[PDB]
Parts: sequence; C-alpha cells; structure tokens
Amino acid sequence: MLRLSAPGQLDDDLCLLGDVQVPVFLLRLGEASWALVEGGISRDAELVWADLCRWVADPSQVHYWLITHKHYDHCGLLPYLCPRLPNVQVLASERTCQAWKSESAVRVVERLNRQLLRAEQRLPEACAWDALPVRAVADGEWLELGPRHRLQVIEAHGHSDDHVVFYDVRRRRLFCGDALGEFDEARGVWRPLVFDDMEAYLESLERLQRLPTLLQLIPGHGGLLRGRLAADGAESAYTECLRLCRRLLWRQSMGESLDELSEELHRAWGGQSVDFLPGELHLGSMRRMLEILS
Ligand SMILES: C[As](C)(=O)[O-]
Ligand SMILES: [Fe+3]
Ligand SMILES: [Fe+3]
Repeated sequence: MLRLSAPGQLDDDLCLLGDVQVPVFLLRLGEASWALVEGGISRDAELVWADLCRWVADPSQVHYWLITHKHYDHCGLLPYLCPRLPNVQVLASERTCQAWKSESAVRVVERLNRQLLRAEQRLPEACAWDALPVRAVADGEWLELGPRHRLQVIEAHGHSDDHVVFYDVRRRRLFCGDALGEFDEARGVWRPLVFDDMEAYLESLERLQRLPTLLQLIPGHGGLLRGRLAADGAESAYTECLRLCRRLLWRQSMGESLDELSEELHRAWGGQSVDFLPGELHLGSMRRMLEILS
C-alpha cells in the first residue's frame, strides 16, 4: 500500500507505461497535452508504445519527454519512439545531451540495449541520436509543462555526473531516477548506487532532504513510493549509504577482499535487475561502488 507496482494509472494525472522494472511515466498536462518521464530500454519500445496509444489517441499531443540521466536504461527508447512523436521535445541536462552527440558513448548505449532484446525480437527504426529534439535544462530551472504542472530541475550528481531529478512542487512529487539508489522491494530500504562520486551523492541527498515533505517519490525502477517511504526517502537513502560504508570498513578490516565483497553484493542485490542489467555489469557496478566508498 506504500509502493504502487502495477502498470496503469497511479494518480489522476499520472500513469505507468511498460514494466515497473524500467517504467516510463505519462503525465496528462491538459485535454490535448501530455509528457513522458524517464527514457527506458530500447527493447521495450513496442510495449511502451502500445500502452501509450491506449491513453493518447493522438500521439502528436505528447509535448515533452523528461530524462534523468544518460545511463542506457534511462534513454534507450528515445531514438525509437521520438520518430512517432512529432511534437515531442526531450528535456535533459547539458551533460546528458552531450552523451548523445558522442559516437563512442552512443555505441555503448546501443550495445547494452541490444543485449536485452528478447529472442527473435526486432527493434523499430531508430532516428539519429544526434538529431533528437533536445532542449538542455539547467539546475533550478522551472519547467512550466502545463497550467497545472510546474516542475523544478534539481541537479543530483553522484550516481552519475549528469543526473538530475524533477520536482513537482504542487503535488510534492519527485522523479528521482537512481539518485536515491535501488529500492529494495523485499526489505523496504534503499540500496546505494554510488557509481561516480560519493561526496556528490551524499550532497545531493542532503539537498533533496530539504525539499518540502514528499508525498510521492518515483525512482527510475520499481514504481511509486508514498506515505512514509516518500517523506523519509532522501534521508533513508543517505543513511543507507553511510551504513554500507561503515559495514564495508568492518568487512575489509577482517580481510575480506573487494573481489569477494563485490561478488557477495552482486548475489545479494542482482536479482531485481536481472532482466534489464547484464549480471557482469551489475557485478562491475558493485565493485566500482565499493572502490569509491573505500
Ligand atoms: C543500470 As542502474 C544499477 O544505474 O539502474
Ligand atoms: Fe543509472
Ligand atoms: Fe537505472
């Protein structure tokens, strides 16, 4: 009752498209206007598209697509659905936009997204990554998407050096991507995802704690959190990061290698993302996190 984990309508203005493991959120801005939030994985294009069209009879009414960060599982749908969305404008940070103009970077994103295709699956036709209708948004920028939707852009680096989150001040609703970590569905706690910069990761969570009380907290994976899970989310994510650090120091101090400890974390936590993150990459991300924290 504190996490909404079924695709479909979540609120009067808000729907979850696709699978809850890598969801795309649909906002109704008006009678003839909509926005998407989060960019998904490429293999989900036809599923997300099918869901979309059952809510939006005219896809030319999809006007904005908000993107938290450049990781392959948060922008993989863009080249494949943007062509079907003639009036969409993609909103993303400056650093996120940069990645889509680099071929070495685009090659990685496309290669990862391809590893996720189902047996015998075919991707739609992709427009050019460097032709996406992007508009760079800045830290603190107010996005007036509609008469009842004003969302603030907030820089939230640490998980990645480009990550931003989008805060609907009216609805107390935060789209937070992976900045709080991965929500542990069985245990109800955040699993830290410190893959770039520990100091920035914690600083972002400090700032996000100072927002007005959250009523809805929407990460990049797992659905919508509400009640105390939203109100306490940023603070709990901070606590869980410090906790992992303290426990890492214990385990290392007893002689456990980063090799064994990363494999242990991989076994403990890889299960939730098995269907959208190759296990070798989850393991490597665990290893990088433990290196950063150490
Ligand atoms: C692919 As990930 C662990 O940054 O959500
Ligand atoms: Fe990520
Ligand atoms: Fe992610």
